[PDB]
Amino acid sequence: MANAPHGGVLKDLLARDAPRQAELAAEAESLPAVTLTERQLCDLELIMNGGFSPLEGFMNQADYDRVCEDNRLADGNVFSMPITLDASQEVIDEKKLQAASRITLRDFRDDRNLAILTIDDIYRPDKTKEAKLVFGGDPEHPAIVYLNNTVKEFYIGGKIEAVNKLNHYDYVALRYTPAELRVHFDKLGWSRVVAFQTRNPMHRAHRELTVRAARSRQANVLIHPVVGLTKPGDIDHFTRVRAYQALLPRYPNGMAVLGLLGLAMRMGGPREAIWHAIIRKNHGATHFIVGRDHAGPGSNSKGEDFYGPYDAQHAVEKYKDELGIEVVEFQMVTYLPDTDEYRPVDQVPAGVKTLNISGTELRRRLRSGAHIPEWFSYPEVVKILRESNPPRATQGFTIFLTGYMNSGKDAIARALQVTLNQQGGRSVSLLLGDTVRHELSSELGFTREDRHTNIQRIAFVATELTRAGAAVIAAPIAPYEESRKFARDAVSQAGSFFLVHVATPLEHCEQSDKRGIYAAARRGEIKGFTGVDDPYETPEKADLVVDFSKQSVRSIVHEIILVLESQGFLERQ
Amino acid sequence: MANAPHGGVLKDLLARDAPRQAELAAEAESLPAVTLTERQLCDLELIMNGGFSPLEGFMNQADYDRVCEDNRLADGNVFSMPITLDASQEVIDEKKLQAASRITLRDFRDDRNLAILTIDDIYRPDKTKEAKLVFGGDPEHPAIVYLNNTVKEFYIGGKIEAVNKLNHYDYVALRYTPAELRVHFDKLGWSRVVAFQTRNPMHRAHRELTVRAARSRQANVLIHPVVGLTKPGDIDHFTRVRAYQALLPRYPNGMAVLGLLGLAMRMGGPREAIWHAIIRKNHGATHFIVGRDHAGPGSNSKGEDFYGPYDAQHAVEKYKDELGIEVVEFQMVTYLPDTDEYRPVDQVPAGVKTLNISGTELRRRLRSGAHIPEWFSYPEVVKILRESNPPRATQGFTIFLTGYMNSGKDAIARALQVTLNQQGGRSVSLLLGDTVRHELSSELGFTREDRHTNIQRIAFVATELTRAGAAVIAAPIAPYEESRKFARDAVSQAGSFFLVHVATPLEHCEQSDKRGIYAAARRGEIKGFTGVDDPYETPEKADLVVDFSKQSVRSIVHEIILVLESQGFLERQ
Amino acid sequence: RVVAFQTRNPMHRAHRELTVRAARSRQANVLIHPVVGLTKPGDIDHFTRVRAYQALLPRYPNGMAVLGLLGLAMRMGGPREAIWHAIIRKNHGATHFIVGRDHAGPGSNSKGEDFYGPYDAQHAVEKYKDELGIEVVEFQMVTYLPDTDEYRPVDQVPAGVKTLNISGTELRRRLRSGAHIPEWFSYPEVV
Ligand SMILES: Nc1ncnc2c1ncn2[C@@H]1O[C@H](COP(=O)(O)OS(=O)(=O)O)[C@@H](OP(=O)(O)O)[C@H]1O
Ligand SMILES: Nc1ncnc2c1ncn2[C@@H]1O[C@H](COP(=O)(O)OS(=O)(=O)O)[C@@H](OP(=O)(O)O)[C@H]1O
Repeated sequence: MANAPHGGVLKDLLARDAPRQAELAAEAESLPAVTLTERQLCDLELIMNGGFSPLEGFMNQADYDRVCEDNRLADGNVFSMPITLDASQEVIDEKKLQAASRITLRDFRDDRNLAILTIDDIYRPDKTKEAKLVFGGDPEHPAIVYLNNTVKEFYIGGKIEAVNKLNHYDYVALRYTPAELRVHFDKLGWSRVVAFQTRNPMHRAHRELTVRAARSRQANVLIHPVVGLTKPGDIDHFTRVRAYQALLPRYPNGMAVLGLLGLAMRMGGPREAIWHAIIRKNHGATHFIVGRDHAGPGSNSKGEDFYGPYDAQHAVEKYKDELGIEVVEFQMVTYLPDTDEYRPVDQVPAGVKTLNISGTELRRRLRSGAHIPEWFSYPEVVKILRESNPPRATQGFTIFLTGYMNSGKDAIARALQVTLNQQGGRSVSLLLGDTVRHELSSELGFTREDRHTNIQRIAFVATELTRAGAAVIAAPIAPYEESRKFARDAVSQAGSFFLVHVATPLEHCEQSDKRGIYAAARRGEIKGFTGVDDPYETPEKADLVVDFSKQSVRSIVHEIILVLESQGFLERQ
Repeated sequence: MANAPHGGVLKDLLARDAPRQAELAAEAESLPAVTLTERQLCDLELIMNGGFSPLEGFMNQADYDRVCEDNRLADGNVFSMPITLDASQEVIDEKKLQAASRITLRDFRDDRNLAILTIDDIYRPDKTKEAKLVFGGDPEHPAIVYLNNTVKEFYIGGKIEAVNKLNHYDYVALRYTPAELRVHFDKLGWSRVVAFQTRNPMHRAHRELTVRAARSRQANVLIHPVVGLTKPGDIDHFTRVRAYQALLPRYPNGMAVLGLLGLAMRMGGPREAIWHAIIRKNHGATHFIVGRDHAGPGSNSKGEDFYGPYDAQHAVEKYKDELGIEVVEFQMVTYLPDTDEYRPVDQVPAGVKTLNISGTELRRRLRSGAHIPEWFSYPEVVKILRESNPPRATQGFTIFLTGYMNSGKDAIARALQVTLNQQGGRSVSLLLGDTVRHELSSELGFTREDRHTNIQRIAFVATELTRAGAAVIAAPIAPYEESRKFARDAVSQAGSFFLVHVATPLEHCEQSDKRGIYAAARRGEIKGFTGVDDPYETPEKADLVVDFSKQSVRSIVHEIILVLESQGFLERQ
Repeated sequence: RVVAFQTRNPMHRAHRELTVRAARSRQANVLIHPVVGLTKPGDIDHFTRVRAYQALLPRYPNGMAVLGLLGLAMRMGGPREAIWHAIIRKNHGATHFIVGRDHAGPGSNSKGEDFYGPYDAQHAVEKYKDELGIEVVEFQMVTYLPDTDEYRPVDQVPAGVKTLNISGTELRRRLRSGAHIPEWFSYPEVV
């Protein structure tokens, strides 16, 4: 086999309870139901699949206490991370929860019944104690700011009975239970396996690092990246995974397996590192790389590191032998251009080439689109990591016109459309004031509130189109700063926004009115008409100001085109 | 200059009335304005800029009749096609229109004042005589059916005065007036110039007709394709011009010029031809190519060809000498594979290679994406002509789910999103029932009418996104066939639509309801709730039927993915 | 729904277009299930064959197929083997099974007699099909249309397109000689 489960027996509860599936499923229907948070879900998944072996439920007091203070569960097995389910008095009463109560753990994403937990105790934990003992104490620590702003007042210990495994629709082939991974290592004659934990990109150095370990420890590699619960439309998450997959064939043929790991990290440094060692051991890895600042939060508001570069490694080594897993401490190497190789911080003769790119500099570049050294990260991988920060020539954008009724914005807008359909870089969506009123706001009025709603409605549609990479041209009146500000923020989430104030003077608008709407509004036939009986909050930081009285349309369209051209949006075909 | 104008003087009314622009301008601010149609604006453009010399206003009765019988204008000059403005008695009176009346001719696209027509008469045309001798007759003919259905009872003759150029925002570099083209031919020393008339794609044999025709008449080439007024989002149009532009570099360097002619064709065969010949002569061409069925409407109901394959070429030679311009009747050649050349319907030895693709076959192919012979049409040109019939792997599409409240469609929808965001071919827009209700229909109700409006609202947004190439997933209840049919038609205009009926049985939906909405609706706390007090018109031709009681979501999402995959939409990366 | 394909041969473009069409029409995925007997440690021919199959795998729509080896000792018992085959794939979880002309066929005796007719396999698996609980997918192998750059049934071809179809005896012949092979016939990396 690979490495034995932590505690000697894999707590594969889904396998254990499979035979009763349908009955637990039936009863899971009636029981009082607690709907889990994202953290309790990620935990439940590893509890159920034996990832937290020997653990087999959410921690009760005898486990939790000896874990918070001794890094051990009651039975004596090493375990450095509190795994608990929390509730408030309201719900504990509200649902009659108490020792012996059987409850249903529900998935907040799709409402599935995942498990049935038979209660042990319902204690009120000392969070001040937990934060200091488990995460260091700093009020700024992520897991602490969480333990005090989300975790409820009480913990509910209790063994778990698995009914259904969580449903994930992204990358099922890359999701491996500890059993699947163990079977896999076994089919291929695998014995020693070095697991690599990460929550980041993965470049050349990472590739050279894992390979060297594998080769020196005469072993195979498990690339085990961490993911939390997937956000249906979180493209960043898909980009990340594709990055990893892209990197897979740069590894010696047959040496590695890529596997996603559903873990809700605390960023509890040393303590998480030990936890991690356990989880990989359960997953069948025999070796675990531990890095500098492993699972590290970084530094507080006033530059204090929450942990030192080496505490992780010092922790996992202290327990290493007991746990039965080998640690592989990495001494990351650099690049030697003249050489075309990589070597330890020492295997480099004085004066070779200190070629090493910065992470802050890499992000910086990925953002700017500034070429990245192929010696630093493979092409196909970088090609994918960039997609989450696309080139302006690809981004959709919204041109949001605003100004009095009949200020010429409609004509300007139509001409901008023909102009942009000629440059042909994207599809163009036109949302004229009236079209919007007819299609999406036919039953709204003109009160401050109603107009605001109408604009939020244009922003929403514009924001979806901007996200699809379209060029959206909107020409509502948008009399209020509050509205326009809203539209700008809504759309910015998906691409760029430009406010063009068609500042044509009112008098000009009225005089040229050939529909008598200003006339009717003047004589009360229309209530609170903008400019007449309702205000027009003149824009203050418009991206472009124009006057249909002073400039022709092609000239105006062209000023708009110039702004877009100057920001890289139009890099033509 | 090239060939002298028609009649002898270029009717550059715009140039003329230019020193009086502002004056005639302000005078049009008050005169009784009339908005012209597209056929009228296109006739107005060539009148105000001389394209129609000697003609200089819409033909009053004198001009109009001698043309219908003698093919001549009043003053004796040849002119085979009527240029008349029209109106109905309601408007003749409404504004008080009689000879000596000064009307303002308005542009519908932007309400710009273009010309001031000072009447000469207001007669009522024998739309029967005209349509018979002028357009050949047959009750089918496109111009006839326009004449009878669209042309008003009476025509308004009167010379014209130019007040504004007429704003086009596309391809200004390709838009030439007869003056502009004359100046260009003059700067280049161009004497003899051969013009080409087309309303079609222009492939390779064309580049062979033109070059061969010009090199033998020792001349240069004016590629003069036609265009009516531009519908701001008539992508096909930009595609066409782009095709023409890509073809330009396939010409012996400097041999040809590309010019767009804003002419409204009447598809009036032999007579339109002769009209064309004058238009080009006014534009400075010394020669004109006249083809088989030039300006032909093809066939009629029973299959009768309105004109003979040579009624056009032979019609122009009758007046050829008088007009001044010379005719270059083309004898289109074929392709010789073995040879790698093209030659007349006779210059081909018995048994070479009758390689000639069909037009009906080419459209057919362009549609299907079936490769097209480079000997037939250049690559870069065909690459563009296809963009108006994109590959399914590029088209956006809408997956429109429908079924009872809580039928599982929401969960299906979310998983379809994750699934589609993993395949990453397009951006994905999720329009869940509630999101839609909150963002676009927050103030609609649930009456037959209201729900219908809500769906039309989803269709609109979905149709814009489908057009931008997005994957749209909508999960409203959509209880009515009328609604769903509407959405299907709205979206089909921009891409594909799939109706997925989440046919989960009501009982199942109620039993599983964990929000008590079915409960409340049962006891009257909610009026006309679908399934309870309001009907659910079960779909009949759903693209896919699913049951959330019988199938898991991944299995359901996968059936949906299979349909998409099978229709070429997912051709992955 | 999963359509299994049984073979003991190479696998080219036509085979690729065939399996795909079935999958698409029956709204299903594909199981490429080639047959292998016990491996001869140094039988390079066997490694070549499998690599051929693997090479062909990415020419299949992303996500549509799975390649799986099947340890079967065939008898070349035509009709009867075909039924047997249907059973084995059904056990393997396939819901559909393609049955070809001369499925698991020995060919013809010393004096030109076919041991079975082109269609007996299909007639056998259909006779039992419903009882067994597996759907048969009879293939109507298509040809190639050069002018078109497509493939179509022995009928979907207008009179005079291009009867472009390479022979198996001619393919072996070529593979041997090293004489170029039409990319429209078999993918490059596979050949
Ligand atoms: N009280 C009042 N105030 C302002 N505008 C009014 C009002 N009542 C009607 N209209 C007519 O509706 C169009 C203005 O719509 P908008 O969508 O621009 O309004 S807003 O931006 O939400 O404030 C525009 O008409 P269209 O030309 O049909 O768009 C206005 O003339
Ligand atoms: N009379 C009536 N009929 C149907 N549904 C009703 C009704 N009244 C309210 N609701 C709640 O609104 C959601 C259903 O809205 P839909 O937009 O899907 O319905 S429709 O397609 O417009 O007919 C859905 O709620 P959410 O799922 O919370 O959005 C319904 O429970």
